[PDB]
Amino acid sequence: CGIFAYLNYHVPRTRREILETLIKGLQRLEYRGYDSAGVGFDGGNDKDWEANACKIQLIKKKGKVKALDEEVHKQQDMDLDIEFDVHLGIAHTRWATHGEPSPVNSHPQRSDKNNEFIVIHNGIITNYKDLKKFLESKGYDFESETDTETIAKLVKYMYDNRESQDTSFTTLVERVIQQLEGAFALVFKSVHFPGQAVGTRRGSPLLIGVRSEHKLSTDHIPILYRVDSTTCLFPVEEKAVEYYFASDASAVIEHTNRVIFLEDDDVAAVVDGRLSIHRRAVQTLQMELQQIMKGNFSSFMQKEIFEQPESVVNTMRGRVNFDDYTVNLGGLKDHIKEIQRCRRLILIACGTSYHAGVATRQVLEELTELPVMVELASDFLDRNTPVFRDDVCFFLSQSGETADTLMGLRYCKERGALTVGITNTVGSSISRETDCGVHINAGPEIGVASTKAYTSQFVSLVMFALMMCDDRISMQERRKEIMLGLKRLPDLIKEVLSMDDEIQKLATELYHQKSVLIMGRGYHYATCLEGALKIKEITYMHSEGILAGELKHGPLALVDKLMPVIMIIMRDHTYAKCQNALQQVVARQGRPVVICDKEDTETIKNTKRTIKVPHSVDCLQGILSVIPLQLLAFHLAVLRGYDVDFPRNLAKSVTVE
Amino acid sequence: CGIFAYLNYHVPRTRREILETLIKGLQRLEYRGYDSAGVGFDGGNDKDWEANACKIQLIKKKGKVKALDEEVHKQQDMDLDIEFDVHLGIAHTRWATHGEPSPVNSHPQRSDKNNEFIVIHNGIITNYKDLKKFLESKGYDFESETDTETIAKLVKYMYDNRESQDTSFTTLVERVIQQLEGAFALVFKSVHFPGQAVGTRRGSPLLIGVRSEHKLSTDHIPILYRRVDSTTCLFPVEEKAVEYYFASDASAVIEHTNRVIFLEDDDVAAVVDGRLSIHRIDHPGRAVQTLQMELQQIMKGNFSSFMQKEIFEQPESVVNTMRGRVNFDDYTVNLGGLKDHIKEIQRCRRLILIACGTSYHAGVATRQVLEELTELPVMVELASDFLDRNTPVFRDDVCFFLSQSGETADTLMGLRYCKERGALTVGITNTVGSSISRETDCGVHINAGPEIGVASTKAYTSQFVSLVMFALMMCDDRISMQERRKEIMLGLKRLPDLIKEVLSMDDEIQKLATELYHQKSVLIMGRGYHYATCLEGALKIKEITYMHSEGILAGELKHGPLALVDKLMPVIMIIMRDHTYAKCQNALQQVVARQGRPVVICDKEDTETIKNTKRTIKVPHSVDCLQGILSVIPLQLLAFHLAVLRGYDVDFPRNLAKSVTVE
Ligand SMILES: O=C[C@H](O)[C@@H](O)[C@H](O)[C@H](O)COP(=O)(O)O
Ligand SMILES: O=C[C@H](O)[C@@H](O)[C@H](O)[C@H](O)COP(=O)(O)O
Ligand SMILES: N[C@@H](CCC(=O)O)C(=O)O
Repeated sequence: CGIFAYLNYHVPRTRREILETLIKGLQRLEYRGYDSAGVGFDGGNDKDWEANACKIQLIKKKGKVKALDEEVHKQQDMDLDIEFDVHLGIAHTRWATHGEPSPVNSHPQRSDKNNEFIVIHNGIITNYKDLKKFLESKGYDFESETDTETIAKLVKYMYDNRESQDTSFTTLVERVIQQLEGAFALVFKSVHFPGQAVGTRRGSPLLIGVRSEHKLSTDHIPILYRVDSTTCLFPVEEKAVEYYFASDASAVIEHTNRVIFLEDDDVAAVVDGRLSIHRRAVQTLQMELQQIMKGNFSSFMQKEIFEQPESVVNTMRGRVNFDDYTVNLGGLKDHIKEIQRCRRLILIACGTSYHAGVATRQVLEELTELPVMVELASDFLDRNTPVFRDDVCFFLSQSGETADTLMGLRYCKERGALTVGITNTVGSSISRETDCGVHINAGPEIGVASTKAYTSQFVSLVMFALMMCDDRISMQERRKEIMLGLKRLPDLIKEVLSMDDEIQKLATELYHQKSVLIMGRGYHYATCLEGALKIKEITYMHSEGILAGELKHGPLALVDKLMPVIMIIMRDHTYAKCQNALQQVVARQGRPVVICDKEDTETIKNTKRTIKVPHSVDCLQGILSVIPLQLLAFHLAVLRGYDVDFPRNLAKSVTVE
Repeated sequence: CGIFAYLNYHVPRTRREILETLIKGLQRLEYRGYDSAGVGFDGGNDKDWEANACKIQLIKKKGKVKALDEEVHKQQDMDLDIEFDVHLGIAHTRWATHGEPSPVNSHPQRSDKNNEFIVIHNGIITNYKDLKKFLESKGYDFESETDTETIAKLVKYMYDNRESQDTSFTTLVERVIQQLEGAFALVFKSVHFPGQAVGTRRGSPLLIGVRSEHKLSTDHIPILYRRVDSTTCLFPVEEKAVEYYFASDASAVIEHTNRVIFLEDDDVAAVVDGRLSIHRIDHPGRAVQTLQMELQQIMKGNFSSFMQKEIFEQPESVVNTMRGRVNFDDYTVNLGGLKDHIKEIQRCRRLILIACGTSYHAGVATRQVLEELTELPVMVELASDFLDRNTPVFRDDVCFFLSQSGETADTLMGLRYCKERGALTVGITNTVGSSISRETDCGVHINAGPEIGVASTKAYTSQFVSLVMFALMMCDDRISMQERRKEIMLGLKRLPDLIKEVLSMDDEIQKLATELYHQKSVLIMGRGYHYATCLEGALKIKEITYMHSEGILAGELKHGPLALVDKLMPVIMIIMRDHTYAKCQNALQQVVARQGRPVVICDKEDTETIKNTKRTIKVPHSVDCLQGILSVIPLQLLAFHLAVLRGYDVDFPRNLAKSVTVE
């Protein structure tokens, strides 16, 4: 889900400039949820903007943001020309994991049939059922099935039983969160508090951006405890200021790079155009707009695939020195010594991030000599897996906010393990709560299906492995071999990308099929698993990854001349075993596509369809073998008329149950 | 693929009776699959059996054993009434590897046009190219494309170049195997050694059964290295009469006798003058042991298929797995196979379960309760990937090897890998005498009875129960776990009747089969204790029905796989009453929200889901760590019924190896 609100204080904006700012903000957040959207602004058509802050208009519609963008426009009642000197507008895109994605369930929610309080919520309230029964007895009627509505009907209940006639908007929100259980990121708007916003979070991201041509009164807002000119953030001499509430930074970078990342239970409140926190550091974001633009590509997923030569280079920047063959991950300098005294490595993650652990498990075992265990986070938790004080637990999460991965982290901390975060988002929960960690530095990933995150995690774990063995004489040559492979890896990725048209042709032969089996073993077990997941996610074909050594134990019965098959056969120590699996497939009349090395003349002669990739080091070849399957999934989705950036039934980053 | 030989020594038998015994032997060996079969026996119609010992007749044919039987009795020149006081007959079913199926490529292979030496073979001789060239240069002409013919020609080469006129049959065979490379089980017969048999193996099972109405000299045959007298071989004491049965599977011997000798690699067993000695190039020896197998255990009975039998007899196979091991009277578990090692095992620091296919799923299905009751790290590894990665193993690891057959190559090689690194090894097998049961430090026979069906059904549930019993042993000294142990053991007490209850819903499963009859895919979703149920059911439906069933971990749906859900994709979800119930309900709401209309396997009393879901398979509730046995059986039956509807033969393997090398 996504949160975005635009508060222009004494910065005249017409009702069109505002709605186009809310929609544009949701477009920056759409990748976090695109099942429905909605906006909440001030209604009325009075020239004097002051007489309009008592009327709240809600425009909510099912579908992506573009469905709401048209619903907002071509309306017969809203006059888009009213100039507002002060105005607050809130917006929200929803990932409807439950129920119907109807406008009634979309946000902003309301507290009554006159819109006295409207709230946009990211998260879950684990006790909304109890809150629902309490509010219904007092005389409140519910309309939607969402847990967010209980937050709107409750902020009004605290307002209908206040002690003084002018209790601050903060005090009302404070009494609400004290009754809410679970995680949430909230942004309130009320007719009684015109222009005033309140932003509180608990286990969910929520920052506040600020723009103003004038100087700001401070760069460290002091948190308060139940508010003068030496306490609030505001322009000194004048009042011109623009705020940007948002659950992510991509929705604010376009307007400003000065945000204030809140913290759990911090109740921010903009009053009279002054930001004050209740219960900070105005900082510059280290992000360029170009990082979240498609550039000259028609989709984010395509950009992020073809930019892997660059994102791989950025992952190694300032960390790999090829002149002297040294590896230094600054994030682990203070802990690498104690990590080596531990006795087991555990990798915990979900989805594609879990595959990154599978793809590097073997080389981690080789260079550390430690037992390495790779766990799906959801099953890790279900089994109450045993963890000990001398375990080193890695948590792979591009977003750094995945629910199951994050709960596994707190589980391992409680048991005394040493925790390490491999993330792509700075300031994320997983990056903060681990003892140490590494930012893979692949840049923002906007596509729902992870591509560069996978290859960057891959490289990051290999660099860690290289540190763990830099004192072993017997492993020096093996280290050099791997590092030379990394030096040559960016260009070899470019070579794979130059086969784009040859992949697209093979896709024209498969798009009509219902299933495809992707078979590999050893280093390329993860490759066939990740490729199957990618084809599932964006093409909707029933693709499954099968461990090649397991074919003879049952799954081979499914192969006939009609079943499409993709096999991975690389020139490593399992080559002969992979050739035997291939012969078993052919015996069953299978006609597979084989991803193989360019020099594998034997395979190239005896197979019609081959995808010939350049040879790298055996423990890096998985990066080159997966890219064709990224490209194949892309072209298949295009051939089938589907969107590669907005696959049905889900969104990016699972931060709730 | 199947070997059987019958040696009657001073037990008079007619030619008919001998041939009927050979045919019947091969019939017990068909379930493994084959493409041709043949028999070898003494020819000639001289009423005095002593003179017919120099004429070996062969009858080999491509096709089923039944066709071979018709060919046997369809011989106008053969008199089936001659009585033989001494005779050796050999039989074989072939699964072609070298040379296409044909009469010439069928066994027994011969050494010359006069059949001076014949041999039956299971396996592959790797160096059969080099051996064939050598024998050709010495003046031996080959007539088949099989690697086996090199064996028959080579033994005649050793005989032709023997140093003394009375070199033993054993010595010749020893010289043969010392030149062979690969895997083999062999039985030899020759006109120069009438009435004698030689059997040897390397990487392929070979056993010998024995029957006699007289007392036998010993029950422990001592090995002889390079004197054969009355103190070194097996024989009836006061009389000569005795019968011997060579076989590659005990299923072909059990109806005649339950006293067997399992041979080991590079053993050369010889019967000379009705006495059995074991040669090999304190004192080591081979035991004559008693098998608890019965002919009834390998017969369909009233069932129409072995798959159906082995599914519906699971209430009895579970009981057999627990017999003598669980005392419900006082809530105690005792696996006698671990008595001399349970102490060491409890001092180790990690459990590793290594297996393939459904046996691997048995480890996944019990990983959680093993972690709970042992409190040790439990790692479950697919044997093939375990080997590819050179996984780290240590002297304080306990490694379990799960294998119904006890012969799977990758599992066996994983075992030898762990033994070299000093780990304590444990075999969980269902086949006495198998390689994995022998080479492990200790083990448990799951005692489910032989599995004749192509797919693993009772083996999976018996492995399941066996690992639960081991877990119950590991925590028997913990005061805090007494209640939990009792709960689990009262679940085992009630499990046989709960299985019958599930099997009584067969009709409901058939209705589900008709719904999926025309479907090409189905997703099976579950988590926790029922992750293994999803994987195992998905594999069954793939293996038996040949449709694309896939197991999906429910907690992973929102990470990608949920994109496959729509109004057309068939989905089966498992929702049981355990600690993951709420999370499973959540996954169900996620599927329905995207137009999915899944079939739900749930508890009989889950009134909420039964009402909100159209088709539900309602199984009885049991302990959470045992429910996996009840939830997998409906998927066993579904695979069975779908296959029948589609006209498939569930007892037909299909899954063949690589193509035949014609050369
Ligand atoms: O293509 C699939 C997605 O990339 C998905 O599998 C993702 O990896 C997880 O849903 C969360 O992983 P992160 O925590 O790294 O975002
Ligand atoms: O339906 C499953 C098959 O029976 C197969 O997957 C089997 O489980 C493996 O081939 C391992 O065999 P073993 O258990 O005999 O080692
Ligand atoms: N390799 C031998 C025997 C194969 C077997 O049945 O095991 C052949 O093909 O004739």
